[PDB]
Amino acid sequence: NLNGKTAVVTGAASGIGKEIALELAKAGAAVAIADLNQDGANAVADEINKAGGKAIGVAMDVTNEEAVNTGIDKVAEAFGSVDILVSNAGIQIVNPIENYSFADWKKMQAIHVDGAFLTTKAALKHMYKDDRGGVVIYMGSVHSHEASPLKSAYVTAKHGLLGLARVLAKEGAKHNVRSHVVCPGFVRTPLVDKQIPEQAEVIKKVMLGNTVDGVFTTVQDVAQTVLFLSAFPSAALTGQSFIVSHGWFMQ
Amino acid sequence: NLNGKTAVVTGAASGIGKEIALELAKAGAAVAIADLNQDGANAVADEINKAGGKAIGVAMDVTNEEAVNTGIDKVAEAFGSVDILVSNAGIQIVNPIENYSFADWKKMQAIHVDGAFLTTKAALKHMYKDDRGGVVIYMGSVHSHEASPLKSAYVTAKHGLLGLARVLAKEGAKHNVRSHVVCPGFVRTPLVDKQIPEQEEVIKKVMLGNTVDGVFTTVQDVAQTVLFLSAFPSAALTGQSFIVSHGWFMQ
Amino acid sequence: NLNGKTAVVTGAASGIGKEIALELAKAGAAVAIADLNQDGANAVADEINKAGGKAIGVAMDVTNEEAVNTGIDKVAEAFGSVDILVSNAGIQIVNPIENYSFADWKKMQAIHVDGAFLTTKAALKHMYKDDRGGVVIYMGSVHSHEASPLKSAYVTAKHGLLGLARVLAKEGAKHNVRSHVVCPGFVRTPLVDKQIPEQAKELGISEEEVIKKVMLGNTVDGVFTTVQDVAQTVLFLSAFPSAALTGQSFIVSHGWFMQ
Amino acid sequence: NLNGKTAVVTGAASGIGKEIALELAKAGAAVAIADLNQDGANAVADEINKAGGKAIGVAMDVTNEEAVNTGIDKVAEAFGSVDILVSNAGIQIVNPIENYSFADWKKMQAIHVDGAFLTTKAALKHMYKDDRGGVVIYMGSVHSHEASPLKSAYVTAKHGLLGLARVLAKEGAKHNVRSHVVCPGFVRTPLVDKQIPEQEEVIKKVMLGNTVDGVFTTVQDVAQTVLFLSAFPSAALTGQSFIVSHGWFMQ
Ligand SMILES: NC(=O)c1ccc[n+]([C@@H]2O[C@H](COP(=O)([O-])OP(=O)(O)OC[C@H]3O[C@@H](n4cnc5c(N)ncnc54)[C@H](O)[C@@H]3O)[C@@H](O)[C@H]2O)c1
Ligand SMILES: NC(=O)c1ccc[n+]([C@@H]2O[C@H](COP(=O)([O-])OP(=O)(O)OC[C@H]3O[C@@H](n4cnc5c(N)ncnc54)[C@H](O)[C@@H]3O)[C@@H](O)[C@H]2O)c1
Ligand SMILES: NC(=O)c1ccc[n+]([C@@H]2O[C@H](COP(=O)([O-])OP(=O)(O)OC[C@H]3O[C@@H](n4cnc5c(N)ncnc54)[C@H](O)[C@@H]3O)[C@@H](O)[C@H]2O)c1
Ligand SMILES: NC(=O)c1ccc[n+]([C@@H]2O[C@H](COP(=O)([O-])OP(=O)(O)OC[C@H]3O[C@@H](n4cnc5c(N)ncnc54)[C@H](O)[C@@H]3O)[C@@H](O)[C@H]2O)c1
Repeated sequence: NLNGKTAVVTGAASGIGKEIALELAKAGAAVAIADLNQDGANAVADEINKAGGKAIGVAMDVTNEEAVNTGIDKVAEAFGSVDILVSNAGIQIVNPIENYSFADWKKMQAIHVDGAFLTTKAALKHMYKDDRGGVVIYMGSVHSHEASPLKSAYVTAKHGLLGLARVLAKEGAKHNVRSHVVCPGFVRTPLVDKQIPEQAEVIKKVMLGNTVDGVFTTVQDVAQTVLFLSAFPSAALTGQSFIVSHGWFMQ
Repeated sequence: NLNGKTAVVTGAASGIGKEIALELAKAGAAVAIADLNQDGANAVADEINKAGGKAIGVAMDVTNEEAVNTGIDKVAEAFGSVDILVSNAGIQIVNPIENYSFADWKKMQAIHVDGAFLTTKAALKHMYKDDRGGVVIYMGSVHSHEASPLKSAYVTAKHGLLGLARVLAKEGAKHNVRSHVVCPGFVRTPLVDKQIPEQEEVIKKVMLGNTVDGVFTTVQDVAQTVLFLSAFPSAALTGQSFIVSHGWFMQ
Repeated sequence: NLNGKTAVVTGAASGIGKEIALELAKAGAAVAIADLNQDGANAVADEINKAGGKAIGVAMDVTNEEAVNTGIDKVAEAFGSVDILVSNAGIQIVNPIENYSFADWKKMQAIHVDGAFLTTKAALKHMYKDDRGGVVIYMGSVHSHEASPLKSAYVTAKHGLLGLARVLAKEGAKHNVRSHVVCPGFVRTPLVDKQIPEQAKELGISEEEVIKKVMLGNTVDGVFTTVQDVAQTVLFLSAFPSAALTGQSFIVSHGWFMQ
Repeated sequence: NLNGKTAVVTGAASGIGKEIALELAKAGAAVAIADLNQDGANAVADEINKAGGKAIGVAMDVTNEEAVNTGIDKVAEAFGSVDILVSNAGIQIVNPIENYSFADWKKMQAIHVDGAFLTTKAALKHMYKDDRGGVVIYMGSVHSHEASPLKSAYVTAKHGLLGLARVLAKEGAKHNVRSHVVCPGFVRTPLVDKQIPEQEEVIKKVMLGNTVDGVFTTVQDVAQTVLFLSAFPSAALTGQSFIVSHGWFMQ
């Protein structure tokens, strides 16, 4: 139960972030949907508010320090606190290393890694006040732990998020701030639903051959894990990553 | 919510297992407490039954194949299924390697490793029937992932449990069986009580000095994690270990 | 270079252990080949001696405490010390967990895990003497770190060896003893050259497809690990001038499982 | 035996990189000393040339794409190939996350992570030619695997390097290119030598308390591990990281 808590989810206009925001709101949290896509952010907030929850849409480029600061402070002013941060905005750009654009490389690191750093820095200024505390969750991937070809930038970024979370777990403990990384496997999306006919079988072998059961991870799987971490009564799980992938990479 | 589910918890006359049995029963599971200490198992069962739950005590030396098979079959006949196995019974025997008796070594592997193997094998015969499925949770340790001196036998066995669980995740998938390993940090139980005199200085420094916050893990921390895994709606977390240790070893 | 050092390699009558013994001896170590197969152990020792090295064969069941203690003390009396222990004897027995024989389970843990414990403890009695020191290497597997179906006993044992080695690294430090685990991918030993036509027939696919897709599908390059790959890693660990690598495992698998 | 091989070591005007360059040269490789500090790079090269080896100094800001491309092409021009890349240049900047400068954050990412990416990409243009092959080694840290407070930027970067190396191992294999990450523990440097009297107690407790033996890692430890990887006869070790830390973090 998260009644009375406040959450900000970046990238929540779509996909995994959207489901996380809907389920945190369903659990009683007030939720700020932060996204580059301001229209989509407002659509999610207006869905939560029409269901009886409390939500705001926040226009936020997570690569832009001042926009991140302004958006996080806006959440704290609207809701009174920033108790849960889910750093989730992301994109994918594929190429082999020898033809990988350096501009693409930096954009990938800025969205995935700098966005996590910047939103964490802005949130901690609130969570640390009077040691109120907080939960900070980064959206990793099985690619935080394992590589695939053509994804050097993404894999590098998702690996780096583990390091940031592990430092935060150490620094944040004295202020009652916990850190975690959630690492989904392959989530079936509308784009995946178009590739399955295109690529062709593809499901169980090409896409999910590295799972134990050939089953896609769902946005519900991810959000339920986020809610469990967000509501956990102690700091016992701080610093840990959680692989939600149907057995693709086991630790 | 575990209404309609059946669970066997080995080692549940005491400590971590006892809390797991009580919390599983409060969630609506019928619970079999299986323990070398049959009187203690009966006492936990009586506590559950007096509170409105459903439980039985089972005599079970988990090193003894007949006792394991008889006990699991008893649960299945009493409750109709064996849906959740928590393999938790364990002891600690401390000595440097050069003074570690081979008798102690084998006893440690028999209780920790053979006990997990024997109880899993017996439970799978029930869980695999008509692919009913199941959840198998091994009680590991931060010592499944990291070593301490004087604990060669224990650390070896706790490391071995990860291997068994990861194989079960692969084998069990086609029968809807999941596997997990829970890895607590220090928890105040008789297993800890018996060590400290041999070794508040040992507690705050030697033990809790590995955590980020200086806090013992509680039996509630562990049981809440077991309940989360037990109720999870898909197999997305299968094969994974969960470190519940307040930041002692981060993966 | 290992001149003046003594090494004991268990399971070295054949395969990976045999190659480790030959390369340790070529580097200057006096090598004892400890194996259930006494003729095969004497054969490897004689191959070393004829090439100008120094070696003996030692009959040893690594599951038996008396045999291990007697054999290790024999090496110490023959060569003067026991500086390097390579715990390598193994066995594979496959079955799904729900039909895994407990007799076979106990045999798998006795050979892999008890063998490592017993030989380690016997060797420490010499290595700890006057804090002389030593290097203890366990032969693990990619299956020390990752699972495959039907191999519960093997995977559990190989995972456990990591734990033993990590404890030894902590306890052994004050006596100048280091520990490591070497983790090969698939190597073309006899038991494996048998697996390949057997798996081909059973899976109904070509032999090349068993190699490239089933056995080596998780490597980056489709290449078997060689006995030379493993032995050169053991040589490097054995001669390393400091304890900097103690407690670590080394995956020698052409990219199957990366840490 | 690296006779006839060519190597480039970034950051090799000083410290770990310098010892690596000296030992690669002593093993018979031609060595380019790439460093921001051109004075120091020329000095190491001159040390090598006076001892009978072959070396060049290369002024190279590893954060700058043009400087990296021009520098690596100069090595291939001078020596005929680029067979070994050691990506080693680094810097450390400490601060808690909530006070951390984004300017420092970006500098840390640029040197540690962008430098690895840019030097790798430039080297592959040469190593992939006719599948000649190559060895690419990133200098990580125990902080590639484990966190310390105040080092968020550094720990994040060093964790990210594992991801990049793991992708390179998969992509490079078809071209005979291997990747590794070498992870030194605490290396005693002149700066360390003036902190011990500032703080044989600070050594074994504050600095080396997390080692098993209280021994500093040496530059020789690191360079010997680099030489072993550089001469390995097969790709068997590709994608792996090597912890050279006297037991601080065990995998
Ligand atoms: N989909 C999967 O299979 C999968 C698997 C593992 C991990 N992940 C991770 O989960 C997270 C969410 O992924 P998704 O699949 O739901 O993606 P998505 O494309 O559905 O949603 C991504 C959202 O991020 C927003 N965004 C992009 N750049 C932004 C920026 N600069 N500032 C703010 N918002 C920005 C987009 O506008 C969009 O709303 C990502 O971090 C992704 O790497 C996804
Ligand atoms: N307490 C901790 O700090 C800690 C930390 C991490 C992991 N663990 C693990 O948690 C598990 C539970 O330990 P605990 O701390 O609750 O200890 P505990 O001593 O309170 O309970 C252990 C129980 O196991 C039973 N048992 C012992 N040998 C048995 C056998 N042969 N067959 C059946 N039952 C047997 C005992 O009778 C007892 O009821 C163990 O596996 C332990 O290794 C404990
Ligand atoms: N072959 C592979 O593909 C592979 C891959 C990774 C790891 N490994 C491991 O490497 C090691 C060697 O592998 P391998 O295939 O060369 O051989 P192996 O595992 O089949 O071992 C056979 C050898 O061990 C000896 N041996 C068996 N039981 C013994 C006992 N009780 N006491 C003493 N010696 C005994 C036999 O006489 C024989 O010489 C084993 O630990 C194995 O698990 C093998
Ligand atoms: N010293 C340790 O205890 C330790 C431990 C683990 C890892 N490491 C890593 O080892 C590597 C070497 O570190 P060190 O301790 O030898 O440090 P150092 O200070 O002795 O050497 C750093 C070198 O990098 C160069 N450099 C810095 N910025 C550069 C840039 N933009 N372009 C090119 N060259 C640049 C400097 O000119 C210098 O020669 C680093 O990656 C460091 O993170 C060091």
